[PDB]
Amino acid sequence: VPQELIEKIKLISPGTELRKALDDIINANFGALIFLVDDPKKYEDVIQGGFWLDTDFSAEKLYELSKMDGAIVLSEDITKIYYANVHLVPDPTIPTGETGTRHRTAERLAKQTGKVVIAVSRRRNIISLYYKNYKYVVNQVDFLISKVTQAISTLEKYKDNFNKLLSELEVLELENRVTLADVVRTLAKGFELLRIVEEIRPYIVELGEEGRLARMQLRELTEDVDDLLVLLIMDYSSEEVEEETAQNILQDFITRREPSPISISRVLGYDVQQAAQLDDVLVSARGYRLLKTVARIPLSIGYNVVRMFKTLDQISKASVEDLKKVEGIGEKRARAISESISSLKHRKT
Amino acid sequence: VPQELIEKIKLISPGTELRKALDDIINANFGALIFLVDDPKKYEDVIQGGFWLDTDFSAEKLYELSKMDGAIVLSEDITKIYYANVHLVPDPTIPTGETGTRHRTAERLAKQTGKVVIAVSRRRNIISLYYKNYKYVVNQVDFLISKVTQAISTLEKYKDNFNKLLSELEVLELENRVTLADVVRTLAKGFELLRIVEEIRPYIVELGEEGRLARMQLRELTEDVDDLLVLLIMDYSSEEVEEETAQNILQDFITRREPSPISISRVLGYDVQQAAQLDDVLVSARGYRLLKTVARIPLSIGYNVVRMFKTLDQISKASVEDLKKVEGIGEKRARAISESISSLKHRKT
Amino acid sequence: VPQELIEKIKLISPGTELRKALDDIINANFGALIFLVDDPKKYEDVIQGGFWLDTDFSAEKLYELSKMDGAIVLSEDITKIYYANVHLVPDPTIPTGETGTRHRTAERLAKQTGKVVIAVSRRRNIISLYYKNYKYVVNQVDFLISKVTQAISTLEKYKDNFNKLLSELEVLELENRVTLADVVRTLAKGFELLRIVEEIRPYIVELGEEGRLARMQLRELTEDVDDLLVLLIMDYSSEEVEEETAQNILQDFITRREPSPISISRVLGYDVQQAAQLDDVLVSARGYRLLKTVARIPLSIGYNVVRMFKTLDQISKASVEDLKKVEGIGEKRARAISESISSLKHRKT
Amino acid sequence: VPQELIEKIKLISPGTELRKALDDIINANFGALIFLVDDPKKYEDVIQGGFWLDTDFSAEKLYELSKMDGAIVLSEDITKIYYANVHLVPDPTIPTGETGTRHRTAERLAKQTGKVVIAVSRRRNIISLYYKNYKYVVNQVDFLISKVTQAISTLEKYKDNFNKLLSELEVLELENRVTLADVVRTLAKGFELLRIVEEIRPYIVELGEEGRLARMQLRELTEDVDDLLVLLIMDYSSEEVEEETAQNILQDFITRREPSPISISRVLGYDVQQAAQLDDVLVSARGYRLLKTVARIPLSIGYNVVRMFKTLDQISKASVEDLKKVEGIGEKRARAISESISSLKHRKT
Ligand SMILES: Nc1ncnc2c1ncn2[C@@H]1O[C@@H]2COP(=O)(O)O[C@H]3[C@@H](O)[C@H](n4cnc5c(N)ncnc54)O[C@@H]3COP(=O)(O)O[C@H]2[C@H]1O
Ligand SMILES: Nc1ncnc2c1ncn2[C@@H]1O[C@@H]2COP(=O)(O)O[C@H]3[C@@H](O)[C@H](n4cnc5c(N)ncnc54)O[C@@H]3COP(=O)(O)O[C@H]2[C@H]1O
Ligand SMILES: Nc1ncnc2c1ncn2[C@@H]1O[C@@H]2COP(=O)(O)O[C@H]3[C@@H](O)[C@H](n4cnc5c(N)ncnc54)O[C@@H]3COP(=O)(O)O[C@H]2[C@H]1O
Ligand SMILES: Nc1ncnc2c1ncn2[C@@H]1O[C@@H]2COP(=O)(O)O[C@H]3[C@@H](O)[C@H](n4cnc5c(N)ncnc54)O[C@@H]3COP(=O)(O)O[C@H]2[C@H]1O
Repeated sequence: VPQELIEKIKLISPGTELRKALDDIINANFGALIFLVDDPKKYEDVIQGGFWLDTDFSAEKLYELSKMDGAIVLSEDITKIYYANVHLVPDPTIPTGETGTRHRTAERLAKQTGKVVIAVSRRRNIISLYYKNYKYVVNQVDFLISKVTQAISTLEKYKDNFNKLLSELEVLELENRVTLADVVRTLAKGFELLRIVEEIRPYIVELGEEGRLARMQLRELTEDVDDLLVLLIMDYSSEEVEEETAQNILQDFITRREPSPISISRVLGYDVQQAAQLDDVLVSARGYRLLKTVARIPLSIGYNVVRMFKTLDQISKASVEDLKKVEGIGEKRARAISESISSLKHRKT
Repeated sequence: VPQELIEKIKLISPGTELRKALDDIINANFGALIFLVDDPKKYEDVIQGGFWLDTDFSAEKLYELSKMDGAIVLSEDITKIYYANVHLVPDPTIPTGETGTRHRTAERLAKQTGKVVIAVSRRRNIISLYYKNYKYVVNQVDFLISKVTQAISTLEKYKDNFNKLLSELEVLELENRVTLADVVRTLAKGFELLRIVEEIRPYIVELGEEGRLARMQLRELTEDVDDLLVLLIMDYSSEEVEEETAQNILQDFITRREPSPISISRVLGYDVQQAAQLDDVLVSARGYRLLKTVARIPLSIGYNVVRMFKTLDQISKASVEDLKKVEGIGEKRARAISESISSLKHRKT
Repeated sequence: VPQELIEKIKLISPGTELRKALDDIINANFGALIFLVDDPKKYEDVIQGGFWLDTDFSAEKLYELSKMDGAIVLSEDITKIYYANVHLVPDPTIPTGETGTRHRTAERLAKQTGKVVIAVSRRRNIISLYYKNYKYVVNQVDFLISKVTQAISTLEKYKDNFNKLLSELEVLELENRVTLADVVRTLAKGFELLRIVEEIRPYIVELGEEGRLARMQLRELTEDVDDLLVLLIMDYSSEEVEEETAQNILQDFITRREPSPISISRVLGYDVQQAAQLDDVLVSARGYRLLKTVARIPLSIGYNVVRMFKTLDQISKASVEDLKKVEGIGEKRARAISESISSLKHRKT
Repeated sequence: VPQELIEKIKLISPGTELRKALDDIINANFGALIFLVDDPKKYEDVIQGGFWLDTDFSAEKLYELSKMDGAIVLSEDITKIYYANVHLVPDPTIPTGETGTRHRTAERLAKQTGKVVIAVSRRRNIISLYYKNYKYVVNQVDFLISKVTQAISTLEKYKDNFNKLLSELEVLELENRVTLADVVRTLAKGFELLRIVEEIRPYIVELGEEGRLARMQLRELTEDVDDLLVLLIMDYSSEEVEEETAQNILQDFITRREPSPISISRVLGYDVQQAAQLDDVLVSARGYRLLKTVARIPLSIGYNVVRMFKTLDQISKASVEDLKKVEGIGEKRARAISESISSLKHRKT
């Protein structure tokens, strides 16, 4: 979705005085046909008749003005009301797939002037915004909150299965009994989870000020899933992988690549064709996840610890002194790794 | 519900251009009486007057056309609009239990031609689809999402009690202190849970594209309950039972047989009449559930392990070598069974 | 609420053909004034004019008939439609606090005949049912599901705090470190929880067939709270108390007595005035809760075990043989008590 | 928000007969312009024409009276209806930013008389209450329950992350491995959580009797978060802090100060500028949280225990006798501290 159009959809997002007026116009079954321009003079050929107002804009003035036939002309920044009750006359030969004279006039005029045109018909209750060759239908807040509420509810469900997989994987990690199947199942779920988010983002945006609580909900639910997934890929990929690299694999399984078990294991560096094979491939965490999250060791110094010990299993067998031989590890970060790792083995297994 | 009718209900499911038009017609309080046929000529006797259109179909064309009196005739695949404003004249002697001339004409005509007929009255806001001797009332999306949201909410509650029973049964399983009552209580709940799903499936289907999130929610909630229940029946039935057999018992307690404590224990091979008896019948898991789910041993090779050890208790007392004597168990699947079982005993008890 | 009136509210509960018609009448803004009697002849003095129908009842017939002025007369069992468009003439001197001629006529006539009278005004959308000196306003399904959904949601919250208290009390019970404060806090919460249920029951009832899922939700949420609370009172009351007695204390703290910390401890047999005192009163479970729920020992035989050991602490120190000396305890119920108790001490503490 | 205005908003809160009438007026699209005064005589100059009623007030009388043009005059306590159909004539020169003659008359008249004036336009469906120079727009119940339901839902999410942080911090506390970062992260979340509450309080208030369940939900969710947060600040602040002091820091991070990681640690007495520094600052709980909550030791006597041992670590190493040397600690409070602390170390780590 063009960012050029996003800045336009903002103009009529919940919270703006312009949207407040549109809502009143819809609820009042009045019609609306708004033309947004910066210099009316430059477009005096597509604007006929009506009344020249040139007054400050307000929701109430726009609402009252929409009680009349025709179009209203506003300054692009929505701070002025230039015309009212005018006859918009764009080129009739410009292509349009819209219905009704108001909408066909809207799209045509937007294309022609490269400006924004808003249309609201008395019959239906949708807000249609035309920019250039773009068309965006703005849904009512209640429809959006309905979809959003459902999505969030779906995410809770996914986040739950994710936590269960992750806590079970944790046990397998400490006991060094992890299989590729286990890792993939966890990654798969986390990928799916983040796709849901990406797919509802636009909905959140159309909510504007009414999207406040939904953003807060999403943030609590996906708080650290991304870092956790990147750390998982760094700990189980076939061969050493930099964080930046891992972040791309994540991004890639959220936009394009489908989180398929076989597909995920493949991109991780494991050559498999049969899904059943995964349960046979034994793997061992490198140790990044446990070093940054629990041991609170910066990923940068973690690279050194991994370099010298290779896996979490060897790191958990290391001693405070051994660890101290690592570049970036003093006495504090040494006991941190040690105690934190031993603590988890005693409590989770 | 006939599958022949399901393919028809799809024609007007949320997501289709045809339903989009019907919704606009309802919201606009216009009436509608649609006749779907492939060859108009063949039915020129039930079609009188109106205008011959023979144009491509579109939601907007149908919406506008419904502003006129009479019926609209469309091609069965909803890609053409043949007539508009016609007078449908089915045989008045065909039985009908409907009200109002529009609906009685609808059902009669559907019966007569064996074709689909849709009726929407200006007064009410329901979509009535007539096929042959079938009649399906399509509810609005908001009514469906309301029922569905409640059901899902009810399932969460059931899934919770299910997890609690299952985790407690787990403890009893490892400690080999399981009683028939325990197993039945768990099976009962899982059966109830899956019935809820089956009973709301039709609702999900009427939602069409608006059922996307509801399907995803249901899938996370019932992710593996079915396999888990089949494995429970295989581990506690009175005498050895094949998976296929277990799958039928499950299916049977989801469609016909009521998940009654006494009824479930009975079908499991235990002869009981008094509910209080269950707490007295001591039972021991065969070990399938723990072998496939935790040990990730294919059910097929599991049959061999069960054959040689009979119960989970004996399997947990077996050694890596002992297990290796089983057909299908090498060194990996041997340690898998061993370590996984011992791991659970140490963590859960 | 009189049970005599409950049987009347059923007549217009969601699911009945009569309510289906009323809903259509409300949605269509038609008015309604229904008089339910068994023998029209006996009331020919309060019924003037109109048309004598004496036909089978149906929602459609009632809906159509309500398009006319006046009242409709139906048989008490709603299987016949006697009159339509009649003028109901009850005694004008009968007291009534209602507004508008339709409602004042309704209440007056119900009082006079001791029969049921239903009124629906075109203006508002409520269903008013008059019986004798009773008046019941039936709310729409959407309003009910809204309140119910909130209550259920509130219960989840309470059930959560209840589980947390109960699981913590469990730890204190096994470790024999329970204080009166702990018990009261748990009882208090469970009492509150069940009050919520009692207070929303009427709402559930007004929902009729639309209350199906709400009943199922409530049942999962309050599944065994009552037995659990009775067992708590039996295990911590100041002196030995029979189950029946405990069940009355529960019932009493759900209807009359407010679940006050000081009030609860008082009724339990402990003489306290200051809330802060509770944290000082040391108490020890008798053992009923653990014997019936976990050990699955019938409350009747439990009385014997408690008799001989007094507290759970002594029971957990008892041996299989010791327990066998109890009337009703063989070898199975002996190991049951033993293993189950020791199992919990090892897992929870 | 002035408390003087709060007492006014109550007059039209859900549950009051006055609001019941307003709702009926809105649903009936009638207009309303109410003037509340105690002595009509004193204002006979702003009141012209209409009918002098001087009758008892009732929702039905007000509803019927609003069917006429003009304003209605009521006694300030809403127990009398003085005028109806009058012409309110406030000073036209009083400033007003309202639209339409009804609203401009409302605000002007409220300012002039310092009395309350209510306005409801036929077009829209909002209730505008004017007091002095204050203006309060009362939203419908459905809009409020929607926002509230979302907020509560958002809180659940926060309360969850809070519990997870707190339970993890618990482990670190017992193991005496707590870092400033850990404490701040937990405090931050709890602060955020309580802000949500404060920010939705006004919504709850506008709900009146329809806010009952929402208040109960909030109470279960935030049951003891405040005490828990105060105890956290007392246990980890840089230097000894009195409860009253801690309560102010809490209050301050809920109203003004933003719960910023760096900002929180700073106010706790730790001099830091870089967020990354927190993970390096080792800290140790004083022991208040564990003494009051678990050991149930009054905060007052806790001060003594902390005085003599300084930290929870030393308290957990203390013996029953050692503790007995503390002012306020006998044998019971001595074993309480001991057993409770050792119990937690054995179960959580
Ligand atoms: N060139 C044409 N070809 C066919 N029919 C024509 C027509 N011009 C006008 N009409 C018919 O007149 C109806 C109402 O015209 P109206 O100006 O009141 O009411 C109009 C007008 O206030 C506004 N509008 C449409 N186009 C406009 C334009 N180019 N400039 C300013 N306002 C416009 O939208 C309203 C409704 O449009 P809608 O099509 O639903 O309804 C149209 C249409 O059925
Ligand atoms: N044979 C008959 N017996 C008794 N009354 C008769 C009748 N024929 C017509 N009417 C009366 O005229 C009303 C409206 O006729 P209309 O054609 O405008 O408006 C009709 C028409 O546009 C459509 N419709 C009904 N039957 C149809 C058919 N066989 N073919 C095409 N359109 C039909 O549905 C609309 C409403 O039907 P509705 O019954 O509610 O309303 C009917 C009914 O009260
Ligand atoms: N004795 C009286 N005193 C003062 N005003 C009188 C009156 N009798 C009739 N009216 C006026 O006429 C209005 C409509 O009469 P209507 O018979 O059409 O329409 C009536 C009628 O169909 C029905 N209804 C009321 N009382 C009834 C009765 N005793 N028997 C049968 N139907 C009744 O309810 C409808 C609306 O009643 P609503 O009061 O809202 O509206 C009443 C009222 O304002
Ligand atoms: N001084 C003035 N300047 C410009 N226009 C004037 C005017 N006085 C009256 N009107 C026009 O007449 C409309 C309706 O007057 P109305 O008395 O029926 O119906 C009125 C009246 O019943 C009530 N209302 C307004 N001001 C009032 C006042 N000072 N005292 C009592 N009632 C008032 O609110 C209704 C609607 O007001 P609304 O402005 O929407 O609608 C107004 C407005 O467009």
